[PDB]
Amino acid sequence: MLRFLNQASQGRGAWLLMAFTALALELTALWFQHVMLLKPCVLSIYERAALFGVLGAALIGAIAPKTPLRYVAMVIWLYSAFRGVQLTYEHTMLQLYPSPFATSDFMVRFPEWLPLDKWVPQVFVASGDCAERQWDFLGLEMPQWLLGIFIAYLIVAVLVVISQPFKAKKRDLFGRGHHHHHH
Ligand SMILES: COC1=C(OC)C(=O)C(C/C=C(\C)CCC=C(C)C)=C(C)C1=O
Repeated sequence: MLRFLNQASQGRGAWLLMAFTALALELTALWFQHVMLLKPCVLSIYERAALFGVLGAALIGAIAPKTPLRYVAMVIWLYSAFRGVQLTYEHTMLQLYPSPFATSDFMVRFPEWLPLDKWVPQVFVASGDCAERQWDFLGLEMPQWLLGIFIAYLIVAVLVVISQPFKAKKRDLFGRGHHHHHH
């Protein structure tokens, strides 16, 4: 069973399938705002960057997931594993445990050395308050659910990376043809 997982993963079709998934989610939402005139927040962008970044990594790793490239693409996959998950909880703690508007919060201050936000404010500029609820499933906010899918992706890499057959293979199964004339 596991042996196949490494096979289905080493397949491009599968890789392309993972891309469409994150896309079907990023797009489906990009329409909800254009329909319900929703107002994105600072945190929302952070979440979008976490996945948006991974999405790319999936397209880069799918270039040769059979070569050392693994650790090369896993650089972004893992980075989001500990940091993405370690930061998500913090965001959930606030929502589940708010607090006076003392911390003070407003427009996000983009960096002056990373033209990634400044040169691209179209998908970085924040507008509204963070932690607000725009829509939920089964009574849960998107941020929470997305976290559910967020960990799944992180686990897929950890397993797809360790899949390394190491060196203790098996060559082939025992008893292939044996006694069977007419080849
Ligand atoms: C204000 O409206 C919203 C947006 O403006 C279009 C967003 O961009 C995003 C970010 C979208 C993400 C993280 C993926 C969507 C899928 C899930 C399961 C969250 C969210 C959450 C949102 O609420």
